[PDB]
Amino acid sequence: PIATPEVYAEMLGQAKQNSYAFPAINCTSSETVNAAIKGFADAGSDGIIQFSTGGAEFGSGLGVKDMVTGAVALAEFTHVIAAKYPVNVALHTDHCPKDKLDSYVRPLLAISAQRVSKGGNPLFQSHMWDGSAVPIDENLAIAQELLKAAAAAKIILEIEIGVVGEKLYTSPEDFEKTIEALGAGEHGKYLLAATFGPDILAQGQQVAAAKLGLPADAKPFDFVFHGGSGSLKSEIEEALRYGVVKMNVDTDTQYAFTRPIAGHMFTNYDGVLKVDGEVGVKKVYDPRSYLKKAEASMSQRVVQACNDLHCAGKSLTHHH
Amino acid sequence: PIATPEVYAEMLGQAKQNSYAFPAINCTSSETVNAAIKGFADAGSDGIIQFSTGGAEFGSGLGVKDMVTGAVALAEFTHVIAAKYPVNVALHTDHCPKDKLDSYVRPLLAISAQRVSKGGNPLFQSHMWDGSAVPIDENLAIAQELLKAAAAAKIILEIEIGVVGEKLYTSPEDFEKTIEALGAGEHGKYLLAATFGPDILAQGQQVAAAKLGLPADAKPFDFVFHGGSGSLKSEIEEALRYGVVKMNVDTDTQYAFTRPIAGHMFTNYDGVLKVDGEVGVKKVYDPRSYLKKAEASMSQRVVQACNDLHCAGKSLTHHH
Amino acid sequence: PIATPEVYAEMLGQAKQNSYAFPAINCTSSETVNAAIKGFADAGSDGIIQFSTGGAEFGSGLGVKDMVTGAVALAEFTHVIAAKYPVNVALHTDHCPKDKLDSYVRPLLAISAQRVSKGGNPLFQSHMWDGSAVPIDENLAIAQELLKAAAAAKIILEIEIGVVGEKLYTSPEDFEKTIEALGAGEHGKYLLAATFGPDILAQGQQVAAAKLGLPADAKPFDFVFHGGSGSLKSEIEEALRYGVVKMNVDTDTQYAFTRPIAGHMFTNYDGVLKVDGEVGVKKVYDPRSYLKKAEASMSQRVVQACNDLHCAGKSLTHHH
Amino acid sequence: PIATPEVYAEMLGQAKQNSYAFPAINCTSSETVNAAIKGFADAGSDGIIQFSTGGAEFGSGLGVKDMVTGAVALAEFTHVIAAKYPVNVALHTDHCPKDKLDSYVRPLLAISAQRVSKGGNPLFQSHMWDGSAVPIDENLAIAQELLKAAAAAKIILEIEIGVVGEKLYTSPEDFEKTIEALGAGEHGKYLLAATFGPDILAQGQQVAAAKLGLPADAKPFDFVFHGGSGSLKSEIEEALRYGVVKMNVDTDTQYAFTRPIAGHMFTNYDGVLKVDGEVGVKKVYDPRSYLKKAEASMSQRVVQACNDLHCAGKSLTHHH
Ligand SMILES: O=C(O)c1ccc2cccc(O)c2n1
Ligand SMILES: O=C(O)c1ccc2cccc(O)c2n1
Ligand SMILES: O=C(O)c1ccc2cccc(O)c2n1
Ligand SMILES: O=C(O)c1ccc2cccc(O)c2n1
Ligand SMILES: [Zn+2]
Ligand SMILES: [Zn+2]
Ligand SMILES: [Zn+2]
Ligand SMILES: [Zn+2]
Ligand SMILES: [Zn+2]
Ligand SMILES: [Zn+2]
Ligand SMILES: [Zn+2]
Ligand SMILES: [Zn+2]
Repeated sequence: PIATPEVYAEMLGQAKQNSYAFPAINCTSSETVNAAIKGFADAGSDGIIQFSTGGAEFGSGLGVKDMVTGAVALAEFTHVIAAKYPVNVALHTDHCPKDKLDSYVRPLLAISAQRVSKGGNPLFQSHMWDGSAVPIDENLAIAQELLKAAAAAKIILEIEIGVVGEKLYTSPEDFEKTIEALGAGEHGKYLLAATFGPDILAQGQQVAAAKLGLPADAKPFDFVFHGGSGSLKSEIEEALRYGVVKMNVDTDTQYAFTRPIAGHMFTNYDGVLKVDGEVGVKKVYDPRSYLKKAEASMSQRVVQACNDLHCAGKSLTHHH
Repeated sequence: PIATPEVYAEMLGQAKQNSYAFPAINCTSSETVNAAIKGFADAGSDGIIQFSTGGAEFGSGLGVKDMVTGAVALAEFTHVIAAKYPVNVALHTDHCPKDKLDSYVRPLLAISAQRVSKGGNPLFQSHMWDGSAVPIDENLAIAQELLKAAAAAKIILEIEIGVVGEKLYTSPEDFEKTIEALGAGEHGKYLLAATFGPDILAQGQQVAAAKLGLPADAKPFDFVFHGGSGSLKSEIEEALRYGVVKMNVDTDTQYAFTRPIAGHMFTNYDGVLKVDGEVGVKKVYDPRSYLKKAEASMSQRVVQACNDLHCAGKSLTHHH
Repeated sequence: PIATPEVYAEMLGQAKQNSYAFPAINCTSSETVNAAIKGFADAGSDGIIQFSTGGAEFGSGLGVKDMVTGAVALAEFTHVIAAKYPVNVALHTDHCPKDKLDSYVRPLLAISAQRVSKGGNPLFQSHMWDGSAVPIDENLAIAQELLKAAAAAKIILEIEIGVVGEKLYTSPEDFEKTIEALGAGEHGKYLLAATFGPDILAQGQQVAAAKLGLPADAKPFDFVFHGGSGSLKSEIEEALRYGVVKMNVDTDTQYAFTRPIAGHMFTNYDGVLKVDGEVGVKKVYDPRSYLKKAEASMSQRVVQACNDLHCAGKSLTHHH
Repeated sequence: PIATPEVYAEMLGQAKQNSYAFPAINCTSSETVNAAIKGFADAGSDGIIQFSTGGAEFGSGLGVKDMVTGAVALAEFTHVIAAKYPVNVALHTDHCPKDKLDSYVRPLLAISAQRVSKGGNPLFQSHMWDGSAVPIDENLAIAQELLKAAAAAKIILEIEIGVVGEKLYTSPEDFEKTIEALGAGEHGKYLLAATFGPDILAQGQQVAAAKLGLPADAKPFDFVFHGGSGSLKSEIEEALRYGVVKMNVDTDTQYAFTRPIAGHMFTNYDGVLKVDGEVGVKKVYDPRSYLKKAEASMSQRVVQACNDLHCAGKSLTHHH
């Protein structure tokens, strides 16, 4: 099923408590959503599906090019599919900068608040506010008002703190301001972006622990691993140790999805093309023929991600 | 928007009255649904989107393979998208034989009846019952009970009468039995499948007209043109003359969709593949890169279909 | 074997006498020479192999780029191969304009004159002088001195008369000047270029016949059909009627040669490329694997040419 | 130029004396011969071109399939080309087992003996007798009679001693029998095959040195490195130390030759194929278009080979 806000919070809490993480797979279509969920299920894992601003726009079609429409349409598709699987699937929106809040995250929040007001659950279970391009205080000011709105709609907020230089530098004062402005979850759960290539996360936890009068080994922050494509399956290990509960994946699953399509076109070149006055071969230019292969291949890469992140076999539905 | 049952009936009535038809495009995904709707809109046309049993199964993903799930999920996606366009889009299910009624058309009907009972509109606006493999009397017996259920859920029924030998032969008695069992629309609108390669349709109308005590030039039947891929844009003309209001399209739009994907893989062979120890090129193995081209190309072929069928420029929203 | 000057003259005389023609296949390599000869042999036909200035330069290799070297090297290769076949193969050089006579046709002539002076036969059996870019009188002046040199080395000269506008226009006076300057073969055999798209050849023969005091149906000229790629196998018929004894072929055999190579690369994409850290498949990146297919395919197209030109089955060796 | 027997012996002596080696490039065509020679020349190096039994058969064309014809035809081509370069090119035949001596090496030897008897030089400068499949004594018996014939035609003999298990094991007694039967060059120079993956060569030299009453560091054998594709450019170093004067290369140059052809077909897919009723693009299905790229790429790999083997910059023509 789709993760209810309650099981989503439980997923993240359990991951944090046991030093594992969920892959958060960028999806852009019915096929990629299907590959991602099947991958979670094959790994006996819960998981996260996320739509970027570009993915949402793509999802809405060339005739619309509206992020909200694309995200809503893909979310509604995903709700139907996920109900048929015995793992929990959370829906998320990726990087939304200041100039796109009004045309992406805010209208999506409003849709979920409307649903919650009628006794429903939100359409998405988390949204990312990416304020990295603005000064920290403005970043956290926006974050605070978004966090209140999100919490009230039963939605977790992801944020990104510090400066982008690609890698994300975050100072000890940035970590402190974040705890100060947002608290430690008691005003609504939130996730904090981070990159690697690592002890910065460790320092972030210690800084926050000190601020909160907590033992020096406490991990107040739930971290989100960005930019980890093909990363050292040892950096991943270390990332997990410092409280990463979510690792974003796109590049790796894109290659996995496209790879068999490429192979299909080459081996079936004279079926997918009308060559030398011939009429091609319907069975191989049928989009389902290569897109099933794309799906299965992406699902396999998602299974690998669940194993690398150690969430495989740990779905909260305990379907074993 | 999605066609309400009322505007769908109006669409078909207008087409019949003015000797034009709508293409009914097989779709299997978010991308293909997007291409189809954009095509209707670019042609200023209303249109029909249909899911085959195989397309629905594909739509549900390899991890589910459930026709109802796939059709529902794609329908929900399509409802969101279609609301953003100023043309009317009807949703349809294609060929459902006897052995699949219980796992496709019947559960879908029940979903729509539930929606209608709550004062809503049906999820789909038409369903096809393909009884061509059974004797005509059994075919029409099933058709009658399905027609009653469909009409009560504000859904139009498509049926296929006669024997498949590919082409569809339908005798004058088959046409007569059909009018006798089903009436002429007063017990619920229905569509009748037909093939070409043509005067058979003409004879069908005359036979039905005689039965109904109507003038010899009346056209009681609304016909559905099956198997018309790449057909003589002159057979199409003649088809229109005999009351075809819906022409099914799949092969042509499949080739249009796949063609640029093929071209993308070839020209970007060393970007979509990691070659000679290189790491490929993310920008071209990003599925959106070639799938946007696929979408645009399918939309173009759909525009052509609207022009060939003369529904281009005639959307009932009169957005000109 | 290679055509001796005597059998080459006999070949052309027989073709002219019986209204058939030989294809003259542009070749650029050992593989293309092999495909051409095998094609002649499979059709039980004599034939002509010709090297363009560009083909000769290509034949000499990127490190040399010398037309004479390339033509000589390919000719020597061809002498060895042709001795193993029971058909006669003539060697020819294609289009040589004024500015290239000193670096192509003239040095080649000198090589053959040297061989003849030692009691041998010439290396090539014909050479083309293409003077179409200069005024007719200069064209024929050069032609006359070249014809004397060629005849003395037992070589037939091909020339091109008239203006290029692509198609070749040749006036009745041009035909007359040609007979006047060169005679009708008694001062050395020569071939006259022509194009189609046809009665111009007919007029040329009548004009020459009148000049020579011959019956109105005589055909003094041996014509060479240039620019006939994919031509109407009815234009070919008419061409034959007017004294075409040689039809130049390049485009058609290029496509035939390349076509299976293309197919080989696509179907073996992950063998001819090292993909995803794999090492490729030696058996399919072995140049012989696809080049054998290229050869066989070009030979087939050459067989077709022999049949279209009616020289198939008529080799002067009468190996049946 | 082509290496005269005298400069070929000088090449090998110099290489041995200075611990370098020549690549011996398998070639199968005019294009591959051109790429190899251009590669030697670009590296300022002498080099060896060799024809395998399969390469020779391929060279003769599908219509002939005769090893002698193919080798002779390619050799004659190569004589013309090599005269235009300021490096020395030796011609060689690769692996000829017992059952093919009568249809490959022996007739080729006879051709060269005929040339030498008329005061000419041999057509080939070395031939390989591969007796590895027969018992050592039979191997060396054949080798002795072949060596006498070769020496008398001014040809160097390559032999292969020991058992194939792929790698070549050669015992100390095998090395001793070889020196005993053949001497150390005073009865005609010969080359001895060897593989790596290395001290076996060292032991071979010591064994031969002992037999000949030579200092323990003498290197009586001229070794030929077989099976060294992509080998450790450190094994190559060690190979050189033990008296390897010739390293056979095929796989590496095959991949280099084919690689750009593959790329050409993919990027020009709709030019090399007639697609969607189009007629293709002559400029890219012209075999010269991709074969020039193949040639240049193979030449580059040959330059690399000359550098790895340290013969680059050491051509005996001292054209600097
Ligand atoms: O793919 C990403 O989301 C990604 C990639 C690189 C990054 C560098 C710094 C901060 C981020 O959020 C980054 N994010
Ligand atoms: O594509 C089709 O739906 C199709 C194709 C061929 C047919 C022949 C007879 C009856 C049909 O419904 C047919 N339908
Ligand atoms: O391929 C050719 O040789 C060719 C092609 C087109 C021509 C047009 C006029 C005259 C020629 O020799 C021509 N030749
Ligand atoms: O490519 C070759 O010539 C080759 C390859 C592998 C071998 C193994 C043992 C002996 C040889 O001559 C070998 N030769
Ligand atoms: Zn990021
Ligand atoms: Zn459990
Ligand atoms: Zn049908
Ligand atoms: Zn209007
Ligand atoms: Zn021409
Ligand atoms: Zn005969
Ligand atoms: Zn070997
Ligand atoms: Zn020097």
